[PDB]
Amino acid sequence: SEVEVLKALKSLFEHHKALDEKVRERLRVSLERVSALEEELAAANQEIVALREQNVHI
Amino acid sequence: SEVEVLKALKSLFEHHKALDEKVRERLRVSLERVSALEEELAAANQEIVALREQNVHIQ
Amino acid sequence: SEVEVLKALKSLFEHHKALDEKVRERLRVSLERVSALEEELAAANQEIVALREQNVHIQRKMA
Amino acid sequence: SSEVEVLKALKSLFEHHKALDEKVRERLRVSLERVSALEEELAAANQEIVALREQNVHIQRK
Repeated sequence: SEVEVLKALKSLFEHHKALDEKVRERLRVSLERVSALEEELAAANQEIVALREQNVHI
Repeated sequence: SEVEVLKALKSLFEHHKALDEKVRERLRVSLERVSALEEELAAANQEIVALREQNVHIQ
Repeated sequence: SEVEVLKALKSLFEHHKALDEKVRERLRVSLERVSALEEELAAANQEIVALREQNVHIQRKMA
Repeated sequence: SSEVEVLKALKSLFEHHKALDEKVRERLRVSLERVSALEEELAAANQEIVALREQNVHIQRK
């Protein structure tokens, strides 16, 4: 039936669209996490140097 | 025609499947990178408090 | 692109519908025409029988 | 539903539409030819009516 097939197709496309957004939502959150962690790790490694050199002085 | 509509519909489905797989792999790679960075940061923070502990004693 | 293909499909369906209706109408007109003609032909054949029966009657009278 | 199943349904929908279409178009073909055939038969019957009517009036006077 026409209406039946058309319904099933629009159903599929919407199901696909929602899953796709879900994955791009996870991907987005992940790539933000990499940048945040790179920045934190940079600061941590700078702190390790300062603390090490402080101990050799003190 | 009937053929052109069927062709376009099949092409659409194929493209979506392939694109989804491509995005998911990008995601898999990124999640692994997050995991690696988390481990590195945990190691760095462990070293930091260890260094702070040494300082406490020297002081 | 999903939206355009669904519109294309709906349009094909509506086109098929319109064309089916046109041909169906042609068929209805032609079947009615056949029916009118079969009616006229049946009546003509009845007149032929009546005339042949009348001419048999006349020839009996004569013989 | 799955993509394969929906496409199979669609392909089925199309093939069935044409099955009924070309059968309607064929009914129309036979019917148009039937109209022509009946026009010839009716013309022949009217001619026979004329011949018989003429013969009828004649033998009546004979």
